Order: sequence, then structure tokens, then C-alpha cells
Amino acid sequence: CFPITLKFVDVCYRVKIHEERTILSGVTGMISPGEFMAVLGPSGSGKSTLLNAVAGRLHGSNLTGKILINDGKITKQTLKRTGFVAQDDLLYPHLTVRETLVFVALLRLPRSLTRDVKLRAAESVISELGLTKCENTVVGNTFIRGISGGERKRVSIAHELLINPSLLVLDQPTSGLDATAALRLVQTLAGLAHGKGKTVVTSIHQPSSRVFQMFDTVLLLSEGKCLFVGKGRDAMAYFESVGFSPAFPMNPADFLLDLANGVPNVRQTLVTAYDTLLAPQVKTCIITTCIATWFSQLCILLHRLLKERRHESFDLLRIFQVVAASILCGLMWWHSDYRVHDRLGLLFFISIFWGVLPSFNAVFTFPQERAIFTRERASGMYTLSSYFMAHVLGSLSMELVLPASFLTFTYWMVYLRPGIVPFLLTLSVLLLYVLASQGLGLALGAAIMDAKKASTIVTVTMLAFVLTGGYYVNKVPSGMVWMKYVSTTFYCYRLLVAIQYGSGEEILRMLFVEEEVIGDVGMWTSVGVLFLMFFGYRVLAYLALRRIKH
Amino acid sequence: CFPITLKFVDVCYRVKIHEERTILSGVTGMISPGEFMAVLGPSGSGKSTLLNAVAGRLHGSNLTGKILINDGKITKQTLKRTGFVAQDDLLYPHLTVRETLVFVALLRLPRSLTRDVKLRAAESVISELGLTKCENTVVGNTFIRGISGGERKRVSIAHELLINPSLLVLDQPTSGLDATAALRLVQTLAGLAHGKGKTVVTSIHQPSSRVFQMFDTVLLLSEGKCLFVGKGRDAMAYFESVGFSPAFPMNPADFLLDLANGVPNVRQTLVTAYDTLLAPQVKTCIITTCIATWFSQLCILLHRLLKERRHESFDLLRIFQVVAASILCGLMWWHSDYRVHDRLGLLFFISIFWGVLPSFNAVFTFPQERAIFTRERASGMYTLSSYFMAHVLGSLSMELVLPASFLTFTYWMVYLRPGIVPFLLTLSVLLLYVLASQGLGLALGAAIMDAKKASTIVTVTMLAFVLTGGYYVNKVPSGMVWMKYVSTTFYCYRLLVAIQYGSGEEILRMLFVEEEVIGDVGMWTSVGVLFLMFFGYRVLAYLALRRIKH
Ligand SMILES: Nc1ncnc2c1ncn2[C@@H]1O[C@H](COP(=O)(O)OP(=O)(O)OP(=O)(O)O)[C@@H](O)[C@H]1O
Ligand SMILES: Nc1ncnc2c1ncn2[C@@H]1O[C@H](COP(=O)(O)OP(=O)(O)OP(=O)(O)O)[C@@H](O)[C@H]1O
Repeated sequence: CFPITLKFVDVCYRVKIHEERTILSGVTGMISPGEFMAVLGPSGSGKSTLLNAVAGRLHGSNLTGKILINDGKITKQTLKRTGFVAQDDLLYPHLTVRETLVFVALLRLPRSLTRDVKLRAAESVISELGLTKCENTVVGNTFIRGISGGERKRVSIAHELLINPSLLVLDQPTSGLDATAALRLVQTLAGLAHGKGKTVVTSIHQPSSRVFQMFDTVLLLSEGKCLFVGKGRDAMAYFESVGFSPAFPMNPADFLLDLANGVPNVRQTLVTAYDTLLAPQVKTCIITTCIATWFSQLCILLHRLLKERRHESFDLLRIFQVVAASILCGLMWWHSDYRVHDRLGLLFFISIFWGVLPSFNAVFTFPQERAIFTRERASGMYTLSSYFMAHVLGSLSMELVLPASFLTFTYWMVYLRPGIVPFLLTLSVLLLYVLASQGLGLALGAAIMDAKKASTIVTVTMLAFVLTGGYYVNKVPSGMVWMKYVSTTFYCYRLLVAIQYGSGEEILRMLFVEEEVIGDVGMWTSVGVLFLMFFGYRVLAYLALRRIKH
Repeated sequence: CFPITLKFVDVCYRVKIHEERTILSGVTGMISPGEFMAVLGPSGSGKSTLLNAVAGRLHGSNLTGKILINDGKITKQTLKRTGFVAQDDLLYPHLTVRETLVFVALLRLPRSLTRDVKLRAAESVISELGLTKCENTVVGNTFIRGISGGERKRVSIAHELLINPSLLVLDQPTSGLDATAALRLVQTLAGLAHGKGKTVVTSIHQPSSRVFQMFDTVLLLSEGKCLFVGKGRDAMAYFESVGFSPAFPMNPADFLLDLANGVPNVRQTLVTAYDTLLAPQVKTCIITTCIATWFSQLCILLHRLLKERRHESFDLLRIFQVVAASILCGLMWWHSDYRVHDRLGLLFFISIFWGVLPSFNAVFTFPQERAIFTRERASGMYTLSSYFMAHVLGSLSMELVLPASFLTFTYWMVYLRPGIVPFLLTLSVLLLYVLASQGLGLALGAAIMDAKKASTIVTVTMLAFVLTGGYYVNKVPSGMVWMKYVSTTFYCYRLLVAIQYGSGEEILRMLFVEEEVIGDVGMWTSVGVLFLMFFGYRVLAYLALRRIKH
């Protein structure tokens, strides 16, 4: 019941010439709750920069104004009561529209309500916006042909009607629908402000006259400076104080947008007849359930993420290629015996393979979710902890079956140390190393939010780890022995060599000894550092995601 | 001067319920040259599927109709005379709008004209659409804040006015501009059909009445079936034959879209009053400069691609990380001598590094250009040969300076074979191997147009090449010796070992001999296969790009 009163005074936004050009220059206005606003202007004006300014999405040293919610600046608490509908529609392309609106319903409604109230509120906004025939079809990308471009927008307004916010900042909501859905959409957005008493800000672009009668305070913009702030029928008459009237009966909207360019420099005489005639008048007018919440927000964000990857049939081919690589690694060391250089080669090639394959595929988790994650993080839907521990729990379904299907062939074809306990110890060490190296691909990929930029960082880093993982050079300079402890391949190599060759007495009985496990690190201080790396790379991937608010 | 007469008869398009739903059902119409059409309807109708059908962009077993240009089906020759302006605007985000319109001007105009005619035609469409104040600013992505959303559309119509096509199929051109740029844009598209005599098809959505007076044949659609085909003022009067008229004076457009839904099942009585009253009336109405062209199309597509990567300052950091990895590889083998296992380790780690780093970064060239390349390839702007030999010549500027900056440190810090001829032979073999392995990342990445799907194919393939590149296993089964010839790491390893250790007599004098160059392959039949691979992987990357027409 937060009564948002939005007041902006003298906001200016200048970008560098890439001098500087003024996008906005001196915009003032007051939006008390109940007032249905409208931001009009030509297609270069500064409307969407003003709407990205008052919705908090624009911050920086460029803005030289004061945006005030309830006579205070924009906090983080008011940024979860403000609903923002952007121009471009960024949605999850593999869901349908019913799963999208159901997940936004279940994740954002007050949680004191039962589940069927949370579903009837989701299918009470589908019938209100008219998305009933496209209810059970996909909302896909440019390539994945899904729903229309006018239903990819009526979904992205019901995406923010299931928040019930107190300040509704819509950025061109109806540019994309016909003239009989525009009227019903503005009837909805006016029944949310002459009904439930909210604060609605619209940037409508090409209205009719009976879509213009619904507005209570129109902001007419022109090249950054505003021409009019005030009522609907006071416009089309305020411009008779300066002497501009149509010669024949037309709509008010195309006339107010004809005067917005100058259709003897009409624009500047309206700007100076604004600034001193009717601008000083607006200058005188101005715990135990906190856990259950977090676990429901994990079940939802995991059930969505497991619906995203049911479309992907490029996982049987991943399994069949890793099986082929395992058959290769088994058939080449087929003629190996237990007695050791030829086997340390295999136990280092496994450490190369499963530090290179998970870390080079984990750089596509967070960069490929960026355009939707920034939007949902700015909106304030879920917590970042519950979002991060859904990708973490979503990778751990097929990043545990590929090394198991690898090792199930390449153990019993090479005929390594027989018995079920060294096999299970080898499999557990391989799975722990895979999860430890996947954290590196998570962290480089959350820190540099670009798959192409991070794929040449993680490649050089994993090759430096493969280099200083104890196999290649014999006599390393002793001021540089310390680097193999920072490696992640070193611990897995030491553990695999330890598991296969004991602490080493039976080999010293049968038969160098230098890089075989009679050596440097123990067996528990090499699983105590793999677990530390598995936790620390994910803590760093969370801390590098905490910076992305925008 | 191709006089396109577009005629579609009984086109139906059904998608599977993911039974089947009819998107379109029985659409007929004739567009002779000079007729300015308009496709109207509600926001679920089947307009953009009809416009993707008649512009050739929809093909498949779903379409059960006949699209006819000049009483013949759509060839590839007519697909370079048809201009299609899609709903979503896919543009190159790093250019400005002036470079974008200049490159489309220089690349598509008849080439018999001089260059300044080709530039005055480019800045004669900027002033016509009004893009003069946003002429020299960027057109960037969702992240890169560039021009507006109404200037990201007035650019994507001047993108297809600099073709001068004979059939102009616009898909919602004005949904995004105000009511005084809509009138001027439809004045332009009507002066292209009452002027230069073309065939213009528009899907306008929210028109005025004086944007509706410009239309010569309106197609009113409703839920896939069409309600009206014919003149402008014959609509608003044909619906008086069935008995629907407004009670008070309004625009024709909102009335024709109010009847399009049923505002006693009005929609079906209009469909059956269409099908037998005024549908049978339309059933009765129905060399040495060829090289210079290709080289100009290479200079343009290369000067654009070198403008795309001037924004990237993440290349000094690539150079500084590869320099750090080289300093690492030098400092670890700092204590190496010329006399050989410790050096074959280094000559195989270089072969690992420069087969892993180029092939894992070359998978982002063609998947990251996909959404714009499919559009330009469907449009018919450049040839695929000249497009492919611009990415090929664009990678070869920093995929030749990273191995040189690597080797310049890691040769003289390890102190390998001294002299300028083994150094230059090593550098040339390294550059040839880098270009040979970059072709693998090109081919897997053109074949599977997804960076995430191809990054787990190229990783397993390069690890299989590293495995069967002659270093790891000692006694491979002899039915599997043949696999190292398919490898690309094997030839570079053999060449580096040959260059450093001769054919081998001085080492047999100073001092195994088995995997040192006294061995299997020669020195010329290992550069004759690296060149074959360098050509064959790029031929496969061209053949896998030839399938993407869409
Ligand atoms: N980062 C930037 N750098 C340079 N110029 C910019 C930048 N962002 C916006 N502009 C310019 O400032 C003007 C205002 O942009 P804005 O997004 O407000 O337009 P708009 O009113 O949203 O357009 P429309 O109403 O057609 O969507 C635009 O014409 C644009 O060219
Ligand atoms: N691949 C598909 N699978 C299932 N349904 C589809 C598919 N493509 C389109 N549709 C449905 O068919 C209808 C027609 O889509 P179309 O793109 O023609 O709408 P439109 O007329 O372009 O909408 P608008 O005019 O608002 O842009 C849409 O409502 C959409 O839901």
C-alpha cells in the first residue's frame, strides 16, 4: 500500500559525442497516485531516457536532476514496488506463455495466499489481455518461431501486472497492437489508476482521440525540452494562447505531434512560451518461513531451468562423443600393464580431459543468461542466492554422468587396479575434480560477462594449470615450485596416482619414484583443497554476479 | 525494370500443436505494379506469416498455396528484386547509421555509377527519412546504448530503399514512429508506387484516416481468413451490404478493426458474406570486371569487419596474457639443455597450446554473426564467397601476432637451437599450424551454428587430436596407428621435432630414437598435409555455410 508520489525536477542527461549532446534538458513533473500520465513526443525526444531515469534504470554522472519517490531518493526498497515495461521484450524463449505467467505469479505474489489463488491470479490476467488462444504455444527467439510480435508484448505487460506494483512505468506499451487492443489495454491501465489507486506512467506514441481522453496529465516533449505538462483538454487549448489551431476538425494527438516539430521556428516560440507562461505554475505545484520462501524460490527457478533444457536433444550426442573418446582412451592403453610411465600418462590425460571439458563449457551458463538476468535482477523478482543455487544445482545432472560414463569404459578396458573400492575412489575423485574445475568456468564467465572474451581467458588459465600440474617439466626452478598448489589439475593428478599406486611399496618391490606419489602432498590435504576450490570459485562467481544490478 | 506482379491464391499454413492449428486459411489477392497494398488485422491474424510467405522467407510442407511472381514461382533471381523489411531490426551494432547506409549503398548499387553518386544516393535517403541528427552516432545493442527504437527502424527501411527493388514487402514499418513520421513514411512508400512504379506491400497496424486514404487495395484479415480484398473507400461501404455502420463519426481504421473481432458471432457472418459475395469477384480478377566486382565486395566487407573490432579493447589483454603464458613456458624450461625428453615435452606443449587456443576461439566467428548473416543472405546483398573471404582475411591479423609474440619470448628464454633459420622455420611452422587448427574451429561452428553446442564438439575433437598426436602412449595397437594421420597436432609435432633435432645424427653422436624424428613421416609430406587441411577445413566451412539460405 506504498503511496508512491513521483516528482522529478530539472533532469538533464548528456552523452559524449560518440563536446556532448543534450538528450534531455529541463524536464519537470509531478505524478501523484491516481494520475494516469502520458509522455508524448517525436521519435528523438528523450522519452525513454526519461523513463529509464524515473524507473531507476539510469544512474551515473550524466544525470543532473532530482528523482524523488515520496520526497526521498530511489532506494532498493522502492525498486521492488516499481513496475517497468521496457521497449524490447526479453523473455525466456523455451517456455510457453502459460509457464511464464505462472512462474511470475508463483514467485512474486505475497506467499500468504495458497497455490490455487496464485494460479487463478495468473489465468485472470491472460483473459484480461486476451492471450487465450496463444496460451499453450512457445514464445521463442528470432530463430525459434514462437508467438507473434503483439503477443510477445501483451505477455511482457502481464509479466508486470502479476506484481501489483504501486508505480507502473510503461515504455511504449501499445506500439505493436491494433486500434482495438490499444483501447482495451489503456482501459486496463486506466482501471488500474481510477480503480485500485496506483501511479501509472505511459509513453504512448500513436494514440487515437478516445485513447487520449483517458489521460489525466500529458507530458508533451520536443527534442529534450518539454512543451506541456498538465491536463488533457487543457492541451489543444493552451496552444491557442500562443496562436496555433487546426483549420479543419482532426484528432488532438496528430496536432500535438505536428506542433512538436514546427509544422518561422514554431518550436522555440513554444519552448519560451512554455518556460515563463505555464512552467512557473508547475514550479508552484511541486526465519523458519524465510527459509521456506527461499526454498520455494529455488524449486521454481530450478523447475524453469529444467524446462529450458528439455528442448535440447544435443545431449545424447554429447554422451555419444564422450563415450567415443573413452573408447579411444581405452583402446590406446589397451596394451598397458600395471607395472608406470605409460600409466601416469593416462592418469594425466584424464586430468587434462576433465579439467578442459567442464571449464570450457561452464563459460556459457552466465553469459548466455545475461540479457534476461539483468532485467529480472533490476526488477527484483528473485534473490541472487536462490538464482545462483539453481544454475549450480542444474549443472549437476549431466556434469556428473559424463565422467561416470567415461570412466565406466576407460577403467575396465585399460584394466586398471581391480576391485570396487579403488574404482569408486577414482570415480569420486574424478567427480570432485570435475565440479572443482567447473567453478573456474563459472567464475570466468560471471566476471567477464562475454563468452567470447572469457573463452580465451579460461583457455590460457587451464593450459597454465595443465602446465604447472606436475607432469611436464622435470627440474622446475625452485622459486616457482609454489605455483602447482594454485593449480587444480595438480591435486586430481596426485589423488589419481595415490589411488592407483598406493603410498607405494608394492611397486618399489616389483620394480621413477620422484613424481610418483612418494612425494609432496598428502591424500587428505588434497581433498581439503579441492573442496575449498569448489566453494571458493562459486563464492567468487556469486560476488562477480552481485555487481550486476543495472 | 522487372515488372513484378504478385499473385497468391489459397495459401494455408498449419503448425503442429506445440493435431494442428491453422495460422492462415484461404487467402487470395493480386498485387499488380503500381498498387499500394495494406494488410490489416488483429494481433493474432496471420499477417506476418503471409508476408514471410510472399517474400519467400517461409518454405516447407506446411504451405499449401501458390505464390506467383510474373506467373511463375519464386526463383533465386526474383529474390534479389524483392525488398523485405522485417519486424525486428537486426543491424550491426558497432557501426553508426552513416556507415551502415553507406555500406549498403556501395555494395548494392549497380556499380556502373561512380563512388560519389553512390554516396549522394546514401545521403539522399537520410534526409528523406529524417535521420540527420542521429547520422553520426552508434546503432548499438541492448547493452551498447545507441540510437532510439524509432531510429533503429527508420534505418532498417533506408537499408532497403538503397536497393531500389521492384517488390517492396514491408512488415509493420511504422509501428514505432509518431503520427507525423508515419504520414511522411507512408507518403514516401506511396511516392514509390505512384511515382517510380513499383509493387509495395505493407502491413500497417494502427493507421490514421489520412494514412488510410493512401491505400489502393486493403487486405482486411481476421484470424487467418480474410474479410476484404479491394479498394479503400469500397471498404467502410462493403460492410453496409451486411449491415454494420458506426452510430457516430469516427475514423475508418478503428471501425474496420472493431469488426475484425465481432465488436451474435459477427466474425463468421462476415467470413461467409466474404466467401460468396465478393470473393468470386477476385477469383474472376486473378569476367575482368566480374573480378573487380568481387574484389570491391571484399574491400567493403573487410573494411566493415575491421570497424567492428576497433571497439574491442580486449585485445591488449589477450596479448598480455599470451605473453605471460610465454614467460611461464620459458621460465619453467629455463634450466633445459639441448641434449631430449625434457625438450620434446616443450615441443609438444607448444603443439597443445596453439591447437587448443585458436580452434577454441574460432568457434565464435560464424555463430556470433548468425542473426545478421541469415538476413543478408536471404536478402542477397553479397556473395557467400566474398563474405567468407573477409572473415578469413579478418582473423589473419591477430591470429598471426599471438604465436609470434609467444615464440619471441619462449625461444630465447629456453635457448633452443640458435640461428635465424631454425627460428624462422619454427615460427613459420607454428603460424601454419595455427591457421590449420583455426580451420577446425571455423568448420565446427559453421556446421553447428551454436557456440555452446560446438564448444563441446571442438573440445573433444582437439583432445582426441592431442591424444593421437604421437606423444602420450608408447605402444599403440597397430590397427589404430592410422589415426595420427587424421590429426593436425601430429604434423606440427613432427615438424617442430625435425627442425630442432635435424634428421638426427648429432644427437646420436652426443648421446630415445623411437618418437624422435628418426621415424615415420617426412618433412615435405607434413607441410603438404597441413596446407591441405588449411584449405579443406575452410572448404567445409564454406559448404556448411552454403546450406543457410532461409
Ligand atoms: N548512448 C547514446 N549515445 C548517443 N546518443 C544517444 C544515446 N542514447 C540515446 N541517444 C540519442 O538520444 C535521443 C533520445 O533517445 P530516446 O531513446 O529517448 O528516443 P525515444 O524517444 O525512445 O524514441 P522513440 O520514441 O522513437 O522510441 C535519440 O534520438 C538517440 O539518437
Ligand atoms: N511456430 C508457431 N507455432 C505455434 N504458433 C504460431 C507459430 N507461429 C505463429 N503462431 C501463431 O500464429 C499467429 C499468427 O502469428 P503472426 O506472426 O502472423 O501474428 P501477427 O499478425 O504478426 O501479430 P502482430 O500483427 O501483432 O505482429 C500468432 O498468434 C501466433 O501465436
